[PDB]
Amino acid sequence: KSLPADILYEDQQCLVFRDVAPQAPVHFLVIPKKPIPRISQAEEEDQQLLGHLLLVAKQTAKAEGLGDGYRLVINDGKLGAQSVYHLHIHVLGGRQLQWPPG
Amino acid sequence: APTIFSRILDKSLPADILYEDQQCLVFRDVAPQAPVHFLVIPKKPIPRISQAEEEDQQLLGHLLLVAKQTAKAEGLGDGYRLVINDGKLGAQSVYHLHIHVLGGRQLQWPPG
Ligand SMILES: Nc1ccn(C[C@@H](CO)OCP(=O)(O)O)c(=O)n1
Ligand SMILES: [Cl-]
Repeated sequence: KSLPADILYEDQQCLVFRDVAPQAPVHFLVIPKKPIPRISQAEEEDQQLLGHLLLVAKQTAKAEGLGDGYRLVINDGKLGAQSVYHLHIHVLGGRQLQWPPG
Repeated sequence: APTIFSRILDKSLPADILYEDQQCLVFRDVAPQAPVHFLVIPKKPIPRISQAEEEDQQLLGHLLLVAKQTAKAEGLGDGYRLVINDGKLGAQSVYHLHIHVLGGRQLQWPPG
């Protein structure tokens, strides 16, 4: 059960919030307000928005002290293990992430 | 300073190139972690996503659209994962920005 403070950032285009099931000491989520259901259904008109989401993710990673490194993840469909059909960019840090990435 | 990606870009190191335009290049990963594993890289030598800037917004969006379009062309219809690694903890080993696209198998959770 999350609190309003779990929203780390918001603007006209996107929301950033903590993952209530964190896979790392820091784990948050960047989503567009426009309900793109999955990255495979993004269209060319979404180019600037998609760019903005990545920029927001990295700015927030800095704000959350992920200077020693972090991982950005976007899941698509069943094989990507996408759990909600709204676009999510995962940002994970604060521990050594492994390889392969799942 | 120049990573091995500099050779892939100038074509001195042969690669299985899936797509190219003036802004980016797409090629198969030679150490694949999935049945399909390719990389989308900018031609602009951004070393890592933490060093991208506001004027790279459009380029970053373009990289994602190219990733998704190429995923389609590779038949990743049942799904796939996009990964960007930054720095040591992210397990970044090549310091030229690149998006991994992995598909053709079930991806697990957590993502590393
Ligand atoms: N068995 C392994 C071990 C390491 N790496 C390198 C990979 C993860 O460290 O590089 C991630 P990048 O810098 O985002 O390509 C690999 O490709 N295979
Ligand atoms: Cl997800």
